[PDB]
Amino acid sequence: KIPRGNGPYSVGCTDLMFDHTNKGTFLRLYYPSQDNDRLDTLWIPNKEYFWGLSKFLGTHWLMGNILRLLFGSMTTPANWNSPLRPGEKYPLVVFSHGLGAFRTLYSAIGIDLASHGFIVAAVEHRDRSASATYYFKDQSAAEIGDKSWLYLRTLKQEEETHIRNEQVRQRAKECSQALSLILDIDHGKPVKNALDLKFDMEQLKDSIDREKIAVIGHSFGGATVIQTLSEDQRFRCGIALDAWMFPLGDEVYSRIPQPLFFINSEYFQYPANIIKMKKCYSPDKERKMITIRGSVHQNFADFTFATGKIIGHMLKLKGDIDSNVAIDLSNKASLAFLQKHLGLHKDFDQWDCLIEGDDENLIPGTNINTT
Ligand SMILES: CC(C)COc1cc(=O)n(C)c(=O)n1C
Ligand SMILES: [Ca+2]
Ligand SMILES: [Cl-]
Ligand SMILES: [Cl-]
Repeated sequence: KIPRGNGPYSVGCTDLMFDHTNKGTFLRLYYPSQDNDRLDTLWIPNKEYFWGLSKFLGTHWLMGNILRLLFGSMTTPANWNSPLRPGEKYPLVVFSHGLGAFRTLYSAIGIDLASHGFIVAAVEHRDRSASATYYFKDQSAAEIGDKSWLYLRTLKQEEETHIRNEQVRQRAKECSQALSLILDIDHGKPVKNALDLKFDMEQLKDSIDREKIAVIGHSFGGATVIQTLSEDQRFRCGIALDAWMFPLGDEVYSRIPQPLFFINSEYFQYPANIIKMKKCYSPDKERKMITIRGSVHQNFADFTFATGKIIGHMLKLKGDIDSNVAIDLSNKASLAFLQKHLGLHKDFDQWDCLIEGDDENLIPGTNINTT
């Protein structure tokens, strides 16, 4: 079970794809909903994602159908298409997924944020870093729902530097565009969702606090945070969850005026990566780093909740720390950081001590030495 949000509000969820193309935006929306009795949200909603995850894992394609069998009807505790809780302007998070992931696999974060009063737009990237994603070739193919699928691209050694940077830059562009889409929708611009779902986008009109916008992301998505911040000042601060820094150009490190928070796992990190994080530091600017004790790279994604303790630890989905404790610490720290840097007038400043790594399960800065 993926944990419910700890905040006061019920949480809803839907999908938005506009335009229908592989250049258009595709996102999963988590939002404060009314109290309601809708069904929960299907966690991995097409067979093709499982096939893609298998390709990502490098396994026999029978593992695809195995994963599909084990996980294909599993849900996450967000109510599908429930109405938006009206009468408040909500701050907005744009969330970026890791390599091998897709939009739906960070609902633990999405839900908990939403339950504390954020609208979260989890983008699905079309840079071929997702295990799978899809789009429509033409208007008629959108109408009848005939999907065209894009699977993860595997690279040669000589392409890595070059293509990863393109991808992270395409990712940045996708975050920016999804932001403009939501802002258009907030102003009331009619938008035909290419997915034909029972959710009225006009509910979102005048519901976004237009100035209070952050970008958050895991792994490749942590790099995406930083490229995005450097490229788009509409984002006021960023939180990078166990960022893989490799995709970034050398130019970006000094070009991040916004507040930036690094939340790391214990066992993923390494000098080359931490050195790059440290290149983002400047005295005139705002930076914080913490490290969750006994955590793994997968602690930030939803698969850390998909299996038992023993199998999870075997597969490096879980660390020595409890996955609920892990994710609670990451989310609460995130909430305090957002409150400070978006100027929110909520109670999240109760977790200011987490930002500074003041918890028995946190390490201030890093455990990695770089000398
Ligand atoms: C240089 C590549 C072959 C290395 O590919 C990685 C990709 C990725 O997404 N993440 C999170 C990583 O940690 N690595 C090492
Ligand atoms: Ca720009
Ligand atoms: Cl790890
Ligand atoms: Cl290293």
